[PDB]
Amino acid sequence: VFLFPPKPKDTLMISRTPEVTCVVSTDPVKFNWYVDVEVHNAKTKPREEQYNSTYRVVSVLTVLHQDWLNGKEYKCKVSSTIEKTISKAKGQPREPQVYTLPPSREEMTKNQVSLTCLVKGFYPSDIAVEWESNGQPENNYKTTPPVLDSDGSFFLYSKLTVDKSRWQQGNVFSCSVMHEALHNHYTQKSLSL
Amino acid sequence: GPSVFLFPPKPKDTLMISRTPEVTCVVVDVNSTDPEVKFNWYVDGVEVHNAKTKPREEQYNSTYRVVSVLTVLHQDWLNGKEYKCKVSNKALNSTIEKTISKAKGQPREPQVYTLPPSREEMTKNQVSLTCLVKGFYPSDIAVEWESNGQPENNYKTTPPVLDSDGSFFLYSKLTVDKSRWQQGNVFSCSVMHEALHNHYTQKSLSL
Ligand SMILES: *[C@@H]1O[C@H](CO)[C@@H](O[C@@H]2O[C@H](CO)[C@@H](O[C@@H]3O[C@H](CO[C@H]4O[C@H](CO)[C@@H](O)[C@H](O)[C@@H]4O[C@@H]4O[C@H](CO)[C@@H](O[C@@H]5O[C@H](CO)[C@H](O)[C@H](O)[C@H]5O)[C@H](O)[C@H]4NC(C)=O)[C@@H](O)[C@H](O[C@H]4O[C@H](CO)[C@@H](O)[C@H](O)[C@@H]4O)[C@@H]3O)[C@H](O)[C@H]2NC(C)=O)[C@H](O)[C@H]1NC(C)=O
Ligand SMILES: *[C@@H]1O[C@H](CO)[C@@H](O[C@@H]2O[C@H](CO)[C@@H](O[C@@H]3O[C@H](CO[C@H]4O[C@H](CO)[C@@H](O)[C@H](O)[C@@H]4O[C@@H]4O[C@H](CO)[C@@H](O[C@@H]5O[C@H](CO)[C@H](O)[C@H](O)[C@H]5O)[C@H](O)[C@H]4NC(C)=O)[C@@H](O)[C@H](O[C@H]4O[C@H](CO)[C@@H](O)[C@H](O)[C@@H]4O)[C@@H]3O)[C@H](O)[C@H]2NC(C)=O)[C@H](O)[C@H]1NC(C)=O
Ligand SMILES: *[C@@H]1O[C@H](CO[C@@H]2O[C@@H](C)[C@@H](O)[C@@H](O)[C@@H]2O)[C@@H](O[C@@H]2O[C@H](CO)[C@@H](O[C@@H]3O[C@H](CO[C@H]4O[C@H](CO)[C@@H](O)[C@H](O)[C@@H]4O)[C@@H](O)[C@H](O[C@H]4O[C@H](CO)[C@@H](O)[C@H](O)[C@@H]4O)[C@@H]3O)[C@H](O)[C@H]2NC(C)=O)[C@H](O)[C@H]1NC(C)=O
Ligand SMILES: *[C@@H]1O[C@H](CO)[C@@H](O)[C@H](O)[C@H]1NC(C)=O
Repeated sequence: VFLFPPKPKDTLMISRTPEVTCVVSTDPVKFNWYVDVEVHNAKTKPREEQYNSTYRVVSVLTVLHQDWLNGKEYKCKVSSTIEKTISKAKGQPREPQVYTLPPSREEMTKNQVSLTCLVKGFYPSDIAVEWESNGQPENNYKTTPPVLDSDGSFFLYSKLTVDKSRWQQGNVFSCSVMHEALHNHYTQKSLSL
Repeated sequence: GPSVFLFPPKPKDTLMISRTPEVTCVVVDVNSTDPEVKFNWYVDGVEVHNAKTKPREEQYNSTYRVVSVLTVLHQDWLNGKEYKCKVSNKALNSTIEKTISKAKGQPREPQVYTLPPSREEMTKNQVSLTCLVKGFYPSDIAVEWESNGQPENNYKTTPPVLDSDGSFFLYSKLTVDKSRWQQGNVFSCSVMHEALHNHYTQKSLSL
């Protein structure tokens, strides 16, 4: 039995649907879901198997945004019985600082440049970062996991890669960050030559 | 029954002829009745006999733990030789074995770029000096920070991250007082990786 938390972007906008996932040979399992009180609205995927001939029943509970965000605990009961609990990390959320950073002058000799988004000082570590230009999203980026900082908050970097030609010619790129301590759960910093 | 775990040398260890890379094999959950165990060590499938095995040590959960350390030739490791630890118990005839080696694939040289703090970050007492290391393979790597010779130990570094082209990148953030930066001090980022010349390069940074 293993209990996973919902995706960051899904809890931070009322339009998404956040979601707790409980993931688990000859005689398979009843799921019970209490929320710090039994709940009945979880859906359950049928048993799919693997190379090792074990079943893998996944169950999915749909959680309320403020429930998950206000710290409510989520209990998965997979039957005797075995348990597992999760909730949001405890503690005063902290607002992230978002800085864009142009490519190194030593990188300008490559045919592709790195645009950097440093996100600093947020808590808890749940966060989504994205990249845009001209309103359309940018595919070619990669974001590092949150890394605990000497001060108990978190940072990460996100690296967007573009042809040098798009950067040289003045195109504007934006780093979009979603975190609960941000006003409207969202901020963006733009970058350009 | 019992479990075996096998741990690689540290990146820094294999990259400097002066250090001592070691592979460590650990047996846990050895039943405390008749707890006589054996280690056998294989490099590329051929047995070797230079490992150094500690006495078994009783743990606080009614089980015994035994640890066996094999010293490794630097170039053996970076050449991808395979290290097998076989662990046998004399009472039950069965055995457990694990295999470790450097990640397979063609090594790729890291690029290192220093990025100064952002202008908006200058309104704070703490500024972040960034070191982007990218395009390297495998992901074993050591990064460090210096200023004016001495070590600068207020930094964090990210796990290697797999990039679109099969290489890895990481960032390393050194945090310093805005005054030290503005007074013009050079700070240096140090990178050790097997695909660097002398397994070592160093980029500097300043106002
Ligand atoms: C037979 O073989 C099968 C298949 O190999 C075995 O199943 C495996 O069992 C392992 C346990 O023995 C288990 O290992 C644990 O893994 C977790 C981490 O799991 C995540 O990451 C794995 C990669 O490391 C993935 O394989 C997992 O599937 C899982 O991925 C995440 O899964 C989430 C659940 O859905 C999903 O989140 C949801 O996403 C949706 C949208 O998709 C919604 O938004 C929803 O709201 C979300 O909740 C994520 O997207 C998904 N992400 C990724 C990147 O995959 C690991 O933490 C755990 O560690 C425990 O123990 C260690 C001890 O050191 C400790 O460090 C931890 O703290 C923790 O206590 C285990 O290592 C395998 O993951 C699992 N394989 C699966 C499930 O595919 C069977 O076990 C075998 N037979 C038997 C008898 O066991
Ligand atoms: C009874 O009590 C015993 C005693 O504790 C229990 O033993 C534990 O069992 C655990 C599982 O059964 C096992 O967990 C695995 O852990 C590894 C990582 O462990 C390392 O890091 C831990 C801290 O998080 C330590 O507790 C561990 O001791 C271990 O430390 C590493 O030790 C290495 C060898 O000494 C060392 O390498 C050397 O280091 C020197 C310098 O010290 C040199 O550099 C040299 O060159 C190196 O060779 C490492 O540095 C050191 N690491 C650190 C961070 O300090 C984990 O990876 C592993 O994960 C498995 O499972 C997951 C999924 O679950 C999977 O994804 C993995 O791929 C892998 O399959 C295990 O989780 C513990 O290690 C172990 N504890 C000890 C102390 O041995 C029993 O379990 C108990 N039994 C009962 C029944 O209760
Ligand atoms: C650590 O290892 C210990 C030693 O392990 C043994 O030796 C190794 C080399 C392996 O072969 C291993 O497989 C061996 O077990 C281990 O200790 C052993 O533990 C098991 C159970 O854990 C014990 O087995 C049980 O023995 C009892 C006692 O039997 C005596 O009493 C009856 C009278 O009541 C006599 O008539 C007998 O002839 C014996 O002299 C049994 O009663 C019991 O049977 C029960 O279960 C069966 C079904 O399985 C039912 O039909 C019965 O009605 C009973 O309800 C078990 O067979 C074993 O005796 C014990 N031996 C020693 C020397 O320690 C220890 O468990 C290991 N520890 C860990 C944490 O793994
Ligand atoms: C233990 O099993 C192996 C493989 O079956 C066998 O070669 C070995 O001889 C056995 N041990 C003894 C003492 O015979």
